[PDB]
Amino acid sequence: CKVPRITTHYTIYPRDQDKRWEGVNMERFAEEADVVIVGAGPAGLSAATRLKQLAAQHEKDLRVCLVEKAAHIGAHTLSGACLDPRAFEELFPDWKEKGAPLNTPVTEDRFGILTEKYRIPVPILPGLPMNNHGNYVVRLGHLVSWMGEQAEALGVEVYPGYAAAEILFHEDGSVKGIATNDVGIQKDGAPKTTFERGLELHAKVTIFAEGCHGHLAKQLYKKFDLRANCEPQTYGIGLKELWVIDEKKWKPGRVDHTVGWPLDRHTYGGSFLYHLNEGEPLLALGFVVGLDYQNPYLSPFREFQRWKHHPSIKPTLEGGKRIAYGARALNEGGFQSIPKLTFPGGLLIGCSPGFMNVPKIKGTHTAMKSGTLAAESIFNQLTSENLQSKTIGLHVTEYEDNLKNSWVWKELYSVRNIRPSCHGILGVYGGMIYTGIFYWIFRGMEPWTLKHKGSDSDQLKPAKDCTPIEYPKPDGQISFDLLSSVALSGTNHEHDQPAHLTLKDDSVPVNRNLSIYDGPEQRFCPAGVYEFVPLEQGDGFRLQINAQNCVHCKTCDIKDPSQNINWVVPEGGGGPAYNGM
Ligand SMILES: Cc1cc2nc3c(=O)[nH]c(=O)nc-3n(C[C@H](O)[C@H](O)[C@H](O)COP(=O)(O)OP(=O)(O)OC[C@H]3O[C@@H](n4cnc5c(N)ncnc54)[C@H](O)[C@@H]3O)c2cc1C
Ligand code: SF4
Repeated sequence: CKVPRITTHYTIYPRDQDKRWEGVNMERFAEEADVVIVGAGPAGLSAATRLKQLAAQHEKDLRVCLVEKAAHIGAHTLSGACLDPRAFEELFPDWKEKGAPLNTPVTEDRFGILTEKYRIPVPILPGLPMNNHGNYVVRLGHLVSWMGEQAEALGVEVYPGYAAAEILFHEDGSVKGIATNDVGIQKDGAPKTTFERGLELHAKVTIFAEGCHGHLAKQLYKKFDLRANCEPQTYGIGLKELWVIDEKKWKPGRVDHTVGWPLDRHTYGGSFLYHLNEGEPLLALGFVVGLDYQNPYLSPFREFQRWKHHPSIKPTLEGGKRIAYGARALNEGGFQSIPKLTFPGGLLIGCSPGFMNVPKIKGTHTAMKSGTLAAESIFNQLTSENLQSKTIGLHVTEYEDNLKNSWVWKELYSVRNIRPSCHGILGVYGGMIYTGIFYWIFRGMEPWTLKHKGSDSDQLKPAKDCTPIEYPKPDGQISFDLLSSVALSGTNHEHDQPAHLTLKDDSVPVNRNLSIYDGPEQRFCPAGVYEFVPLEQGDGFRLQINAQNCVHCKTCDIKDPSQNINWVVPEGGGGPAYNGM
């Protein structure tokens, strides 16, 4: 075999055009519901939950199906988790007696600027966006688990292990619903004796809650020109691990943040370190890097691992034990990047569209609120008559009206010029100055709205123009390698199936990427999926994709300079097995 025809997924090579599928029967069974939700995350659950609450209250019949990639609810949830109860309490005011895991109220807020050798404390005032009074630090994965339970209790039909891989359209052109991934296909594309076609879930309205950079929404944006009046979404990559530390250095309810070292003024990013108070002396810590970074030699992961060695942070994990690892991409575009949320037959909610309060690093509370509103507005239209036709799929335009008048809108508006102010000659340090001027003093009142530099993908410089970064070697106690890390994420997929990291053209990673940027996919991926392998013999290399290690963070679909990669879902159930991350 060859070069090696790295891509074989049906989305790029339709099996309706390859002979090997000549006699297979593609007939799918189908299920009818009123509302189908895609993604069992905080938003998707909020929507599902609220819809069944409304149904019960006015006692009417509502079938609500919720699909999820994860083997089980919460398995794919990754966050640091500092929660603003606002939307959650709205949905579950009775939460304290029903068991929800909000057990760590924030007690101390800290923030510092790091240099190679020192930590410079920054005062945090009562107006600023890094305040956390009345907020809780949680284990998002557990909370989501808890929510799924309530949902199930309310009568929501949850289907974990089922990934939506196809968008179903009606003949008029509106969304009819989705189809779950098929199963039983070999790495090469050929159907296995165990081939089975996925499920078809038809609804009047489909909710898309795929989170940050969902793959369905990605094609949804094109189909209905949803990004027509906004700037492209900009992202960051968040790396995280869980630690068990010395009870002596545990300070429950403390929330830490930092900026600076090991990053250079022009690379947006920082850490977060949260002391849980759920029983064990447990720490939730991480690092974020803005995927708008310029140097091809930069590695988010090596930066993270390198960060824990700062003399202000190392002592705290000194003699501790790391028990988990994971990564997820997050939104940073904020206000300027919110697209049109509705189209005939479906809605967008949560971080798929993007309601992230970047400076606060909070996107859970808004995510939930959007789910609440979505649910209310959809109930409002199935409970009425007044037909909007020639779109067999409803267009719940009222969802967007209501979202714009909620606190969500004004919250994101108020912090819209913070991230953008980081593109000055002072990089993020200038952004800090902006926060003290225009926000602490004017609470974001300024009569203008700054713009983003554009897509994160064209922000990379050619390798020959940059200097490579010399990262330390992991000591195996504070900093670890990539493979032990992937191991601690619990991620796994059936090996015999086409790689879900699809390529539009199998030649650009070697001709363009390795050539010009020196293969950045080998470093921006936090799970070592892409590697450039020497060729059997002659010269050059070949790209080897170890799809089995993918932790579904979506960073590659975002950062690839050649926008040649398109993340798609692998058989349902595959992926990380996160527990309380
Ligand atoms: C490092 C880091 C730190 C953070 N810290 C905070 C913090 O302190 N406070 C805060 O409020 N927020 C924080 N966030 C943000 C928070 O995690 C998100 O805004 C929030 O989870 C977004 O939620 P969502 O409901 O849209 O779904 P997500 O949690 O993004 O979940 C989407 C779900 O959909 C499933 N899914 C995706 N595509 C499909 C498909 N095709 N078919 C089926 N299922 C699918 C996924 O498996 C996933 O379970 C942080 C994020 C990161 C990465
Ligand atoms: S291959 Fe998977 S894990 Fe690696 S960056 Fe791309 S999405 Fe993230």
